[PDB]
Amino acid sequence: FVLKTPKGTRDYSPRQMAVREKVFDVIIRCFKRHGAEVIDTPVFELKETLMGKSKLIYDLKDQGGELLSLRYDLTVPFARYLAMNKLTNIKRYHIAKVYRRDNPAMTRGRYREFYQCEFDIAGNFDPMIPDAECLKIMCEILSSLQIGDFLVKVNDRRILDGMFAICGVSDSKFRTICSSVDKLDKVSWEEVKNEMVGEKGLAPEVADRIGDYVQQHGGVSLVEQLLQDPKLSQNKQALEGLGDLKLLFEYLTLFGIDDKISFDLSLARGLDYYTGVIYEAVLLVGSVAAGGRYDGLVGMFDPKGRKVPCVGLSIGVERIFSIVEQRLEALEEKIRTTETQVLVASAQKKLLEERLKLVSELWDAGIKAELLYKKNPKLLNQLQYCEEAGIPLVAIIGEQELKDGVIKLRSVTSREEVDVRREDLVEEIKRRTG
Amino acid sequence: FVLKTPKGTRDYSPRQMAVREKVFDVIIRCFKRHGAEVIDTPVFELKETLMGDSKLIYDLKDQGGELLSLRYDLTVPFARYLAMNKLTNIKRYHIAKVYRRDYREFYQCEFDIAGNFDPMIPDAECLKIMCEILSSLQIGDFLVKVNDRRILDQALEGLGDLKLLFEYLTLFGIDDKISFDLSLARGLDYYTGVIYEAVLLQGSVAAGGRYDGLVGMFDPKGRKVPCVGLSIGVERIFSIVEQRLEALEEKIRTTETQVLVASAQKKLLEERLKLVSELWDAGIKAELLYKKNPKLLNQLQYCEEAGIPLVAIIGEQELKDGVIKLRSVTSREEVDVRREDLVEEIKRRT
Repeated sequence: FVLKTPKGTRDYSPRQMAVREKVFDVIIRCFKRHGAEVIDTPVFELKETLMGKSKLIYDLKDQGGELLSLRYDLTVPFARYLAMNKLTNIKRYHIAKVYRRDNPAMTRGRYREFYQCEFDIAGNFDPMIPDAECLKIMCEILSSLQIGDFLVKVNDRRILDGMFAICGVSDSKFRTICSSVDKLDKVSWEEVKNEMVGEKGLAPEVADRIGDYVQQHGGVSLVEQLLQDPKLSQNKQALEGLGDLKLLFEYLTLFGIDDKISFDLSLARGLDYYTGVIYEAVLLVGSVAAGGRYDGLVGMFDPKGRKVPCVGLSIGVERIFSIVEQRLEALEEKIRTTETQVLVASAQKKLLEERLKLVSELWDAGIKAELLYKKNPKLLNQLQYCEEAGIPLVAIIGEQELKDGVIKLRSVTSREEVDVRREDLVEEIKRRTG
Repeated sequence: FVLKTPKGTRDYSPRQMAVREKVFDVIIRCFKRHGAEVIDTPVFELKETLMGDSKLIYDLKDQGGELLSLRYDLTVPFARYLAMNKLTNIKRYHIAKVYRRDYREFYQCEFDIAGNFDPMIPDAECLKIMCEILSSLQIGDFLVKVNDRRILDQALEGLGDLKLLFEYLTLFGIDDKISFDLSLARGLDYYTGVIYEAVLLQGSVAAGGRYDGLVGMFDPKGRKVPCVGLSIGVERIFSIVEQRLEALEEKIRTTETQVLVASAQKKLLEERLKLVSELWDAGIKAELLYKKNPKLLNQLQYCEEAGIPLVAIIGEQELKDGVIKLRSVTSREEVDVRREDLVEEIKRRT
């Protein structure tokens, strides 16, 4: 019986907390920029609410009332929220931990407790306006996160099942064909099609016709060239898809997001989910944020069953955390876990009480101060503390300096002091910091 | 139907979120003012980590791996974190959900100082932080009653200790707003020195105290580490501040959007898109209604219902002049300004 955290969970040390807080600040400043409200659901949904998904869900003991299960997702508690509250229209974000009892990776990548960050627009609006604002938010966040260059892959589910019908897939086999052509973004088309024909039983006569399609990506001229596609310009589903994507491109150009977006027919994920557009943000390589339009979901909890057409995105914050805390281990620079603005110290031997008097004045004024919990602390150790915690300023109290009603304001990094009268001290600390 | 959020647990509408964020804002703005790091633990530990009244604990099924258990306290994960990392010194707060089956899922706000420190300094600071938080927390007075475990017991050292705390508090200007009362007993199974709680004058608002053995439990060497803590019953405070907020008539905003880019004319959606992107790329946080051709009245009513005080009206006459029309939803007066002046002209009126 050892001291540790359950297999796959993890303590967040104060440094990690600082990183995650600084990422969350960017993200939430954007969500608030677009006027999104915030909601919060319980950490466990009433067991039978989470039925219809993979049974990797933590179950709880009876031991009293009913049975329960911890949430493996954030969008299902959202659908429950809208059905329960009888809401026809909301723009929200939701940032909270999720729990999936998978085998925790040892490489790593995958945990059992981790953070999920979802943003959603729910309601029946005019066509592709909210779907486009989602991409806008995605690129504001990714750009403002300073994590290098990113690209946004977009597609439509209708263009999918439509093109897959046109090439020739069995609807009893179409699923794993999407689960396979999805892998093209990470392996070659040849290692896709050889694995495909090698494990699928469908004629390469068909897989080749798929290959002429899925191997294509480009800008608006691609949705327009595929509008000219005679074999495709005859499918209702697909025509709808390419249309929505066309108008979406127009709105994106208006938003200035024209360049960082590519129409990539290889993208094919979450079909138990997406009924319209599908996003995936990538770096320059790996996934960072994804999402799309999913209308038939939220209506799966209404008494009647009226459709709640929803679009949304989800930021992969658990990865961005690592990208940051490893851009920080790269530059070998420290991260400030605290906001402390000055440390109050004294080199003389019986000045602890006066130190307290000063610190309480600096707190009451508002500036974030601190002192060391020893009656007669030695000044060199006291300055080492500031050098470690990144504290920028030290306010030193001396007896003959007390006689003059002043304070020595030694900078920890410049090592240069200055006598400042007790009157001006507050505004002076306020001057040398933020 | 019968879609039920589990018993004892309720959701959080944006109206309630608006309250919890402000309360948490003065709280965190205070714990940051004293230079306190923050840590976060998993929501569940091992069941055996949460042993010795003790069966109000939430458990998990056998799974096929370990027996896990939802946390019923924040100082127990604190203790296993201190013992795990062999940390002999840390000042730390923590605001997260706890799960005690008796509400049932509720927020705990713990703040504890730990380390070998000269007599009664961290205790006095815990009191100063309690008074800062509660004072800036809008409510009335506090008269936080303090006491000692070692006097209820040897009982001399506690008299000396509380004797040493009072002058520190007088230096903090805190003396007058505390008290000395000995009927204060609960809780007492885990505390070891000072014990205290505040009470609101018009109850369980804030409580805590020094406890030193609670951490040395998990230490294999038994090397006990001292500690002095405080917890703020934020679930009461949420209700009291949202209760004062209804008796004060003022609406509680759930959004911060300062402009709604609008148009009364038709076919001007795309121009409104150019505008909302120019405003979003800038600092200001505008919004736009999701319809190609909305009517101005619907948008203005949306603004007077959401709290958005400014409306960016785009008209063709306005468009071709390089100028955008601006109507304050409150005063209904109009000012038409250059597109270049628009961003700073919104930052100015907000």
